[PDB]
Amino acid sequence: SEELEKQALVYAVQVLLIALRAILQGDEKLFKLAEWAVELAIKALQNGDERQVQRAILFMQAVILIQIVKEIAEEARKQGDEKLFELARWAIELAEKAIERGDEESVKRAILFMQAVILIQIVKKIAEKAKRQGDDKLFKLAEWAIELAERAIEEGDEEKVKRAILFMEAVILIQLVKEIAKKAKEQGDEELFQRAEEAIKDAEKAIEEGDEEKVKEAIKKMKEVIRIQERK
Amino acid sequence: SEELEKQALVYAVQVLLIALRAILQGDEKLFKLAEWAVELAIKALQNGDERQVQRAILFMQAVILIQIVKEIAEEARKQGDEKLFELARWAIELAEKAIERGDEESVKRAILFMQAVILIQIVKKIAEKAKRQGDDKLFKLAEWAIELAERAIEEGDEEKVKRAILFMEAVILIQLVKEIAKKAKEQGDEELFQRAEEAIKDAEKAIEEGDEEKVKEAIKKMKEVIRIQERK
Amino acid sequence: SEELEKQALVYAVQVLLIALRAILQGDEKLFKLAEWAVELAIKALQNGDERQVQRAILFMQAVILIQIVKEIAEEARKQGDEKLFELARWAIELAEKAIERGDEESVKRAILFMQAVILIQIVKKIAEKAKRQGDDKLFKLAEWAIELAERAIEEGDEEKVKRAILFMEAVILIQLVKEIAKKAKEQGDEELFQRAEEAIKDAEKAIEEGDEEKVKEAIKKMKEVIRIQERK
Repeated sequence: SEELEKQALVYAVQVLLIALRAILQGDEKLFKLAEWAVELAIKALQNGDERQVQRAILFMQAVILIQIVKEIAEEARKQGDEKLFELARWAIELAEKAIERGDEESVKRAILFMQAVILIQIVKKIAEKAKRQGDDKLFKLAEWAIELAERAIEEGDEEKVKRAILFMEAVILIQLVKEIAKKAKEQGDEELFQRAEEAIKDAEKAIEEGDEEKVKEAIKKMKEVIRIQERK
Repeated sequence: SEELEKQALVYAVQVLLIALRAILQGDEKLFKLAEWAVELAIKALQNGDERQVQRAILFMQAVILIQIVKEIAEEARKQGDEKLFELARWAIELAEKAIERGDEESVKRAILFMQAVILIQIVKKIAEKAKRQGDDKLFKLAEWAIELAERAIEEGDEEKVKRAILFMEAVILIQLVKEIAKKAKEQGDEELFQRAEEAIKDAEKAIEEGDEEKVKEAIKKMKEVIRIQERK
Repeated sequence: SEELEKQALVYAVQVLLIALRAILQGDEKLFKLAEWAVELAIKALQNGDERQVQRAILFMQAVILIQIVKEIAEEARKQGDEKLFELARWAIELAEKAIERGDEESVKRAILFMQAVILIQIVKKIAEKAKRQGDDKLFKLAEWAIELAERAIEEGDEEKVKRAILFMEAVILIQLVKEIAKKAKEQGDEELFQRAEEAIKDAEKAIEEGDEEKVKEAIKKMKEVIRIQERK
């Protein structure tokens, strides 16, 4: 499909902006990695080859993710999160190594680690906003999810980081569905408030059992409540 | 459509060259604006939305226009046109702010100002082309179009400035309709020398008439003289 | 959905990487050449013209080839090869001139010369490979191809150079078909062992330099041995 090559071109220009940032921040590793990924994308494009674009898109994704987690690591070092700094710094070095190595599935591994680190940055902000609002039950959930995802990165288990991304994702969506339930009380619309309340509890209780399976069901039923707010 | 996304990619690569020129011509404000517009374009493409890609194309147009008017402002600064320098500088700063603000309606305003300034640079050159050539009288008309577009910014009238672009555009059209008009000795440009003269005379009086109903018609009928030359 | 404009878009990003390198090595000549080619490509694409893209694709190829032959000249300065350095330096200068003007007839000329210079870098390595492992043929052949390709470039001859590349390529393909015959002893196969040996001599015996007709045939019969292994 003429769609895989369009992202190969779009991600190439996207990584090119990162290469300009590497030109103006003094970094040579980031510039060379960015050039490497964009060059691989071009070499994939020039033959009308489909598997080479999947590989080069994975490399461009890893370069963009390195750029994101590098600034997130700087943000964590600035804001006094020395542990999140080391976890991001670790995932950054592992991604850089995997790209220098050329191991396609190890980049997939490192890309997953960077996704969890970014999700930890998000759940931390949601947890701190939840404590700002005085909630100690979503706070317990969000804190239990970050403290379970970081422990998983401390071990480097690829299938335990995937499990922790599941919980973190549901905790992020509980925020949305809880705001929607709060606003579904203002119009008088109870067909949106019941649906949101059912998705909140069935996701919170899913994390209460901590079952890898019941969070997936909660995610789809949470999706069928966010879907309704996305209609209007 | 697909043609809109290829235009977004072409303008993206086009603005990136401008960002490359910013490193070697000394401007860093231009680099940030270029990075901003290209980032919005890339992420606009990555979601396939029709208004936001049109929006990012409008912003990339504004960044390119800033680059053009910046070279025009320096050229006016060099050639002792401090008045054209300040109007270009004003349209440049308003464009930068309109993008910095994110107000699309302010970007359209500033983009309109930048094109009008660019048209002022051109209509001045047709007057200078008259200095290169002999004298066809007129000349005050081109000056009347240049100095009325300049006055147009002093009021910022919404039902104006486009009118001044209209006059400047027709004065720019004097260039084409007369270049072909020169070729008419014994062969007499296919004998349709009258049609160029009919477009010349009925436009000369039209710009003096200050009309906005039929001067557009005169502009299109000058193009129907260019149309036949566009075949050969 | 046509495809040549996608080739122009890929080459644009490819030349942009070279333009990033020109920004950081102090070289502005390459930046101007890169800017010229990419701008010509961008403005050709934005109106859907096909002939202008064929031109711009030819020019972007010349800018990339300039980047390749410039680093080859840099490599030649280190290893003390004044002959390859000056031939590369000449092939670069004519391309730079041809791009600066926009002359299509000189770009084709300069691209061909850059093709021969790069092929001389390759045949040099194949000649040294034959000398290392005690070869009584290839050793003389590869050296004779180098000494005749340099002969054509030393003159700036557009016509006589269009002949030495044939031998250089055939000497390069003898390497491949000899590797295939050597591996056709290792695999246990019989359809790649007889015919690869059949293709080797048909190129080796084609030592007839005044042949100028069957060197293409030897290339095609080597293509009829190498290409089939490219399936699996």
